[PDB]
Amino acid sequence: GPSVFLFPPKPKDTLMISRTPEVTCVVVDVSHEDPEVQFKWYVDGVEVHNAKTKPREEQYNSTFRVVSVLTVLHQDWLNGKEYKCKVSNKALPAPIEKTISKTKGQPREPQVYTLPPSREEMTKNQVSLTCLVKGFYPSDIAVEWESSGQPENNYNTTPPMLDSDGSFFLYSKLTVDKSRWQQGNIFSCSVMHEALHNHFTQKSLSL
Amino acid sequence: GPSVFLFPPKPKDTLMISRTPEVTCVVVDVSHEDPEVQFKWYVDGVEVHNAKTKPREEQYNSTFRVVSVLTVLHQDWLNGKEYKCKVSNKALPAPIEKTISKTKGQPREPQVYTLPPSREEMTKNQVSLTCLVKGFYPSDIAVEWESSGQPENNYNTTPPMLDSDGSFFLYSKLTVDKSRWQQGNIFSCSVMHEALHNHFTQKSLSL
Ligand SMILES: *[C@@H]1O[C@H](CO[C@@H]2O[C@@H](C)[C@@H](O)[C@@H](O)[C@@H]2O)[C@@H](O[C@@H]2O[C@H](CO)[C@@H](O[C@@H]3O[C@H](CO[C@H]4O[C@H](CO)[C@@H](O)[C@H](O)[C@@H]4O[C@@H]4O[C@H](CO)[C@@H](O)[C@H](O)[C@H]4NC(C)=O)[C@@H](O)[C@H](O[C@H]4O[C@H](CO)[C@@H](O)[C@H](O)[C@@H]4O[C@@H]4O[C@H](CO)[C@@H](O)[C@H](O)[C@H]4NC(C)=O)[C@@H]3O)[C@H](O)[C@H]2NC(C)=O)[C@H](O)[C@H]1NC(C)=O
Ligand SMILES: *[C@@H]1O[C@H](CO[C@@H]2O[C@@H](C)[C@@H](O)[C@@H](O)[C@@H]2O)[C@@H](O[C@@H]2O[C@H](CO)[C@@H](O[C@@H]3O[C@H](CO[C@H]4O[C@H](CO)[C@@H](O)[C@H](O)[C@@H]4O[C@@H]4O[C@H](CO)[C@@H](O)[C@H](O)[C@H]4NC(C)=O)[C@@H](O)[C@H](O[C@H]4O[C@H](CO)[C@@H](O)[C@H](O)[C@@H]4O[C@@H]4O[C@H](CO)[C@@H](O)[C@H](O)[C@H]4NC(C)=O)[C@@H]3O)[C@H](O)[C@H]2NC(C)=O)[C@H](O)[C@H]1NC(C)=O
Repeated sequence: GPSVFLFPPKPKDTLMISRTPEVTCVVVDVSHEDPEVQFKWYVDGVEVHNAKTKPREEQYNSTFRVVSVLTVLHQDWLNGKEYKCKVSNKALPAPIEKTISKTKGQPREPQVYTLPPSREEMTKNQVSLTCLVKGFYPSDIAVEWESSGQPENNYNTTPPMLDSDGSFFLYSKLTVDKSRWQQGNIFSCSVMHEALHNHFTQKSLSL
Repeated sequence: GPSVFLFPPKPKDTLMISRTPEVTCVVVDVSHEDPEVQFKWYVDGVEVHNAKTKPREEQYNSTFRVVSVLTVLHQDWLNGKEYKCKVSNKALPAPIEKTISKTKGQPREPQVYTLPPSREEMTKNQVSLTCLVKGFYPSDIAVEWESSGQPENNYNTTPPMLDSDGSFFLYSKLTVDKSRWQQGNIFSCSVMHEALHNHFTQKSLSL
């Protein structure tokens, strides 16, 4: 039979009133022998009906795929409400069911530290600048880099990972050409997360 | 139905002969009535016979997991020989087969740098020493922390991260306490990797 996938809102959508956070329920591998798919949404037990269900799109398997999308309220998601996608189809013996939410626990405030490049990286052409983010819970974050109010292109950010305390941490490595660091250009690590004041902090690094 | 995964040896294991690099074939969702499970292992198309089907256990899934591990040689796995776990079963339609190998690509030597604690981490009790390993390929790697010969225990390690130049990087956060740093203890990041001379180097860090 068919398979269901329940996708959450990207982190930054739930921290800015500017954005629109949503949950996407996706049914894949729907057949022509009955491609009637029915969506029932529930938040925290009680069913909602404010979901927008796109029409079936057949794929190149020769299989149908249906996407229902439910907008959330930022406070709802951050107050840890559970969202149930329920999928009905006359093939399936029993309706498939999915619950989703942010990961249960107590919010823990991240601590950001910026580390200048190691002295030995001076002998190369492009030095690495480091942003360490520690002690945050849950793990959905957002990290990136700006220099003079404008984003920096060349940085990779490692995923979050469970520390010994049960909270998370990460690093992001921004690679700049040796000159821009030498001159004293100020660089800037910004992070977004529920347990920050106004969901935003930023620390800067410069020679 | 019987689903098959096949996991490669541990990085540390292939770079030091003291250890036993092993390829571990794992079958899942094996149901009581047909659990004979064959295994046959092949190397570069041929076949050798130094396998060892270990014992089993049981999850809350009404099913068990047979697990067979094969001993490998350190100069064959690192030379990119393909490894094949045929898993014959009558519960299965047919012989589900699988094949793994070391990732191909000219190995590249890792860059190892040691990041001392940011000034503003000094407010709080514990301090976090950073180690940055970057520019390595393939992604298999092992990092460890030690002080004056004995291994440190309070560290964590990011997974390899694919950068931009097709190299990988990673970080390591060894948490050392207040005064061990501040007194003058030397801490050391040790990296083991395919392309390192003697598959191992080390980098120090004192205040
Ligand atoms: C026939 O084809 C169809 C259609 O596919 C398309 O058309 C064909 C013709 C080909 O061209 C295809 O190449 C083409 O893609 C196939 O349909 C596919 O079906 C598979 C399932 O067999 C689905 O795989 C799952 O993928 C999800 C993640 O999917 C995201 O990322 C994809 C690429 O990165 C992207 O293509 C998807 O659209 C989707 O993208 C996200 O979409 C949301 C909603 O809009 C959006 O908000 C996101 O921003 C967006 N993200 C990105 C990056 O784009 C993955 O989660 C699944 O893995 C889980 O399940 C596995 C077991 O099923 C398990 O082994 C994994 O380890 C993992 O397990 C999960 O683990 C997590 C924690 O890690 C846990 O929380 C979960 O509980 C656990 N899961 C379970 C079930 O327990 C899975 O890999 C494809 O999405 C789907 N393709 C598309 C395009 O949707 C079909 O299979 C083909 N059939 C045959 C027989 O050939
Ligand atoms: C009944 O229970 C068992 C046991 O599960 C455990 O207990 C149950 C009861 C629950 O409590 C679970 O929460 C718990 O996990 C169930 O068995 C599980 O089955 C699922 C899928 O059905 C497996 O997911 C796969 O995961 C592997 C990686 O698994 C490692 O990590 C797991 C956790 O992260 C860990 O639990 C495993 O033990 C395993 O650990 C490894 O063990 C070996 C042993 O020697 C060791 O050497 C390793 O070092 C060690 N590693 C770690 C990190 O621990 C993953 O490989 C699979 O993903 C591939 O395949 C998917 C499709 O099957 C696909 O979605 C993925 O994207 C990915 O696809 C591959 O991608 C590559 C490149 O990306 C591509 O080239 C391939 O073509 C592609 N292959 C495809 C598409 O097929 C997969 O996600 C669980 O691991 C497994 N758990 C255990 C413990 O075995 C069982 O399913 C249950 N039955 C029912 C009916 O529910």
